[PDB]
Amino acid sequence: ASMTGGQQMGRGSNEEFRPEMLQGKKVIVTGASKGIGREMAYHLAKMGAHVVVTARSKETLQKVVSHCLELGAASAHYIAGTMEDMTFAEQFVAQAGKLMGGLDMLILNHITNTSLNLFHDDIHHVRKSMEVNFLSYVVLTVAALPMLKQSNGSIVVVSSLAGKVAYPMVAAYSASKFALDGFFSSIRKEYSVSRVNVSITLCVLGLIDTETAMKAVSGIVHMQAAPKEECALEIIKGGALRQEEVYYDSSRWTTLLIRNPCRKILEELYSTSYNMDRFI
Amino acid sequence: EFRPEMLQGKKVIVTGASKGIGREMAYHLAKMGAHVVVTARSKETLQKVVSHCLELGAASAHYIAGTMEDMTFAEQFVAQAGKLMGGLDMLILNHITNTSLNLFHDDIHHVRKSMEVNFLSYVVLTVAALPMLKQSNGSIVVVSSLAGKVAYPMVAAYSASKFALDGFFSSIRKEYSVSRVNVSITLCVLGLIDTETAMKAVSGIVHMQAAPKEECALEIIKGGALRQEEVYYDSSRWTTLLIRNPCRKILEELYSTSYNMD
Ligand SMILES: NC(=O)c1ccc[n+]([C@@H]2O[C@H](COP(=O)([O-])OP(=O)(O)OC[C@H]3O[C@@H](n4cnc5c(N)ncnc54)[C@H](OP(=O)(O)O)[C@@H]3O)[C@@H](O)[C@H]2O)c1
Ligand SMILES: NC(=O)c1ccc[n+]([C@@H]2O[C@H](COP(=O)([O-])OP(=O)(O)OC[C@H]3O[C@@H](n4cnc5c(N)ncnc54)[C@H](OP(=O)(O)O)[C@@H]3O)[C@@H](O)[C@H]2O)c1
Ligand SMILES: CO[C@]12C[C@@H]3C[C@H](C1)[C@@](CC(=O)N1CC(O)C1)(c1ccc(F)cc1)[C@@H](C3)C2
Ligand SMILES: CO[C@]12C[C@@H]3C[C@H](C1)[C@@](CC(=O)N1CC(O)C1)(c1ccc(F)cc1)[C@@H](C3)C2
Repeated sequence: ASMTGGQQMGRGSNEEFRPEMLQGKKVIVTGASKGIGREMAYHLAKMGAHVVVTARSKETLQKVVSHCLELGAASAHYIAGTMEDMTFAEQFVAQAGKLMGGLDMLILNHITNTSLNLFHDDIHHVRKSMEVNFLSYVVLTVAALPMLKQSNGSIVVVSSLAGKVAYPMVAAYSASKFALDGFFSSIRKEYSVSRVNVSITLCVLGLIDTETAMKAVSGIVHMQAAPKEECALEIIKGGALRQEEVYYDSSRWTTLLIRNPCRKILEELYSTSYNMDRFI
Repeated sequence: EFRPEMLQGKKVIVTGASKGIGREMAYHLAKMGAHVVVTARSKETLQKVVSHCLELGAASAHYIAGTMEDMTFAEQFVAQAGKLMGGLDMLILNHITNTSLNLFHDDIHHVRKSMEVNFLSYVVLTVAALPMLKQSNGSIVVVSSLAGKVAYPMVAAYSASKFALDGFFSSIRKEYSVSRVNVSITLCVLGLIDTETAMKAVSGIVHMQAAPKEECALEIIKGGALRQEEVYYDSSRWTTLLIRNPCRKILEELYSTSYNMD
């Protein structure tokens, strides 16, 4: 270890993933007691990463930590709390960073509990969705950025197809997912001109076979679900490869149509329409 | 094809109407002979607007001053505006919290305030307005930006709030379609407009072609009156060519046969 040095990232490392890219990496996974988050903790553990998992339930988080250690995690810890509390979110990153002695990857995955319902007057669900699904991600990013700058790290943002296109019955949820794209795609452009070597990966997911999703869709929505294990891995890969966006859906037609080439062209056209020297 | 007659005698709310695009919309509506209720925080600028609206030919013109940071004011404002006009045909959501071009570092207060004013108040105003708009088979007009469709640096909080509007209003538009709620939703995607606020904020940063505020204000009204889902208004021909997302419309139509609704 003290007599060891070098790098895993060389020729083709921006295109071809290897589990060794995560060996010894310091990773935070939010909403990691169940679903996709837990699957990501498990994949990272198998890759020999140091992990700090979070969710509200300490009991479910203990089980994830124990299984992570069994799978071969370099180290595994949990810190339980609610992402409704901006003080907890801020404190959580400092404590997770202290446990690992730094941070390489921040995986933002938690959401507030949501169901399929038509919008009528539930402004409280709209506000809570914005607070938990979006604002806490911004707070976690602010708290994590100094450590990420030090490691030339990665931010992984778990979004949804409902964060790129419109679906009925998910108005509050969809607003919070669209907000993530607007926020994180803007700071990615800022990091580029400011030479902040921190990658940002927005993950656009279709229906995933998590217990929460399968229960919420039941009898309302009839779509093909994709497996949570492969989903979790595809998210990690995108983050390790520093890809701007990850798309994961069971339909081949979705993967074919989801990309927005015109958005990328437009953004390139505007890159020379603004003088930024004053901020850089 | 739009006709100014489409707005004659219509009951319209215009938010952030003390200046810029909002004031220009109030003026166009006044000339078309609509009943208008304008809002912003500045009493003295709203009074001037009301006066000029009356000189232009408005059926009636009123103002109610207050901050859209206050969700209670937003909710009560619609009830009082509706009482003044005896109903509501069009709700024009245009106000934003004061914003400047800056890199994002740690101003969570500006992120939260932008979400509250630019987005959450629009939802509160829509909830308060919907019973009257259902009665008139009315219209909701949402003023967004190109920063609400594509990424730009220095506007992270602002852009997140504009993207949130697209996600929220495009979802409820699908719900209104299947629920047979005859209330149209127009999302307006604007480029640089020659308002005093924008010209002052982009000074030394953006020179470019700034689209005139008067034509902008009319194009928003037209889209709303024509019940168009989206309005695009920019000075660049390349923008109008690339801004549309036909693949998004195709995907949404493909998923349309995946829901029950009953
Ligand atoms: N599954 C799908 O179909 C699907 C589709 C598209 C996108 N996605 C995205 O994928 C991510 C994971 O989804 P999932 O289906 O895996 O969810 P899930 O199985 O329901 O897990 C949600 C996680 O977040 C935690 N959580 C809930 N409320 C919280 C709060 N207030 N504060 C902190 N943590 C909280 C939960 O544990 P506690 O309750 O113990 O806190 C749990 O660990 C989400 O961002 C979701 O939007 C999922
Ligand atoms: N100008 C552009 O280049 C441009 C480009 C794209 C999109 N847009 C969109 O166009 C719309 C109008 O922009 P504009 O350029 O015309 O802006 P503007 O001239 O600065 O006017 C903003 C309006 O909002 C009001 N307002 C500000 N803070 C408020 C608060 N807390 N509560 C209630 N009202 C508040 C202002 O009045 P008070 O200060 O008196 O309250 C004013 O009437 C916005 O939605 C903006 O995003 C503009
Ligand atoms: C994790 O919790 C859930 C709770 C609700 C059901 C389900 C799981 C999901 C998944 C999701 O994000 N997408 C699949 C769509 O492809 C987008 C959904 C399901 C079908 C939709 F049409 C829209 C939204 C949202 C809303 C998030
Ligand atoms: C009304 O207040 C303003 C204050 C700030 C400057 C200016 C006017 C605007 C206008 C705007 O939304 N767009 C023009 C772009 O075409 C989108 C802007 C300017 C240059 C950008 F690169 C991005 C955003 C935002 C942010 C809104």
